[PDB]
Amino acid sequence: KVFERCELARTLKRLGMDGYRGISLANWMCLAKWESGYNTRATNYNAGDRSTDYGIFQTNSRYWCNDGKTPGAVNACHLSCSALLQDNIADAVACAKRVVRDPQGIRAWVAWRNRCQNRDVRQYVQGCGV
Repeated sequence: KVFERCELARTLKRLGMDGYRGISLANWMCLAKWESGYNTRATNYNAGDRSTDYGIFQTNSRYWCNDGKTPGAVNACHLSCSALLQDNIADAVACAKRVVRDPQGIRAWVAWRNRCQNRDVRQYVQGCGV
């Protein structure tokens, strides 16, 4: 499913992402935008290390979910990577909460540093009523 900006904003707020571990809703919106373009079925194979990024937040199979073919991988979210490809983002959200519970927080995603950090991210939630 490809979410529309404000639709996603409201959904994430209902799932309790606003301010989760110090992370504002607009930061989560900026992250989803740059990681998948708000697309829940987005996948990206990393030939360099044999891992794959799954879903709206492009969560990696080496550390977060299990896909069976990633070498030396753990499954910290205790989920099959298939779960991060559903139109219902409840599981992808639960797993992203798990990711930021680690010391790096939101910084775990390099795309956040490149496109969101220190920027005016207000535009991602403007006019959405959240």
